[PDB]
Amino acid sequence: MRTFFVGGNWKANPKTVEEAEKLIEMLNGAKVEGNVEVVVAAPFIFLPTLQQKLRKDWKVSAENVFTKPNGAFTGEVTVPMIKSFGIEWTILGHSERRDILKEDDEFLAAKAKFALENGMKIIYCCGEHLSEREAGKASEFVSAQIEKMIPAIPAGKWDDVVIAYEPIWAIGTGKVASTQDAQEMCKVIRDILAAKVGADIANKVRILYGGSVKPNNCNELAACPDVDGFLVGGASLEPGFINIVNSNVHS
Amino acid sequence: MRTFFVGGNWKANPKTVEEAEKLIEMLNGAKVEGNVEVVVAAPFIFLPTLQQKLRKDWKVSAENVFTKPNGAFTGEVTVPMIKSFGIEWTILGHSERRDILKEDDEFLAAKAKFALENGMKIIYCCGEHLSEREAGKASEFVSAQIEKMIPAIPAGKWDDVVIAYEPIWAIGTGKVASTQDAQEMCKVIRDILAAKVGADIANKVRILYGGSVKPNNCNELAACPDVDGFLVGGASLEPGFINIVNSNVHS
Ligand code: NA
Ligand code: NA
Repeated sequence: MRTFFVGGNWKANPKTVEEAEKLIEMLNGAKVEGNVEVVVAAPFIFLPTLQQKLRKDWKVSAENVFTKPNGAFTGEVTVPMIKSFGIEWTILGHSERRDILKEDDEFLAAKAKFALENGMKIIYCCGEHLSEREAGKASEFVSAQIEKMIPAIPAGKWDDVVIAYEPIWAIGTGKVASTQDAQEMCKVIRDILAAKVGADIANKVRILYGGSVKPNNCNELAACPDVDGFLVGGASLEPGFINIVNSNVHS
Repeated sequence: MRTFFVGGNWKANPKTVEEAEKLIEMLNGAKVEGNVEVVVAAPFIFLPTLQQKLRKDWKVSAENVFTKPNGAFTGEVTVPMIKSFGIEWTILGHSERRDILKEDDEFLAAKAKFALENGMKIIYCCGEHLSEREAGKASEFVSAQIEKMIPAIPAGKWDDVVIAYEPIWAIGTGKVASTQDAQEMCKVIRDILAAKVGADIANKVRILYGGSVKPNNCNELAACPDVDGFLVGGASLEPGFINIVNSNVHS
């Protein structure tokens, strides 16, 4: 039995440390039902306050890290810096960084390798764009991303890896994803793991749905056999986040 | 008389919050001579501790910011977040971000516009690469960068703008820059400002040397008529930083 996993990705929000602290206080009072692993990802500059104030049964995550321990990389934040605060998680490969910030698969593989080799746990994001979706080539595209990922995972570190599927074809495109879509692609990913690295690893790795998750669809999505949780966007800034965390009882 | 200006760019250093706090304590005990404006730029995740612990007669700076107030930009830090801590400065356009992180001039112009329109002061970086240097086309190249910058500066905000010249042709290239080189390019920049936006603005804007600045060359460089200070790299992590700040007495 894989522990249900819910990551709250604040993205570049909120605007002020005051709003962040109010948000934390909200999360600290939330009543979690069932068995669920909860992680909260926030902007770098809010990480210290999050680590300090967030309920200790949840974990803090970065939204990105660089490839090196330190050095001449103006503007970048590195794994050692994050760890020095006691922070154990980072998101990698989010579609927004792949797209807006031009992060390619080689950059991302290097990050996953460095992060894991340095004691961190990763939420690794993948997902196909509209054209591959419409061509019926989603599985091929996603497979290539996972294959670029796999060689970065050090032996014995798959327990520290969580994979999130983003239906990029449904983000800002005029298309929406169904519950069945989410299940199908999470299954696609799991089968890729089983074929490439073995059933034992495939059965243990949490695969999350990273599309639009809201209180109105989290229960239905949670029930999908291959969906082990969510990487939540907007709802993670709202009270609806606890409903999403509690969707685990339908999984 | 332009106030001498020294920015300490920690870049992606140090590795741990503990090292950062020790570094701050060092800077807090430093005896500054003369008249000099001091700014210290650190990784996002260290900004809160810096803002809190750094001597109040110096100012804290980000090493980068995004183009938007907030939103779906996983991994990015924004102007409002930084300001919510009382932080007033950011570096923009550093060669390492232009090169490694692929930031282009349009991205950078947008950042300068947004930052300044939102109450922040900027250290805007420019500088030509080896090929333009060797072709004797440095001034042409740098002019293009400044021209892309100028339309972003809102009326009445040139007092909030500092420009740093990076001899990228001398960074990781096997070539070294002389004191005369620094002076020549700082002058080039000032003349570009005078021609494009007027002598009054050109006479007020601080132009910094962003090449290799160390205790062994800061006095000589400081004396250069058009060099109003430095954006310091490695030395800003060392005790030699105070020598650099104190070089102002030779300007
Ligand atoms: Na499930
Ligand atoms: Na001078």
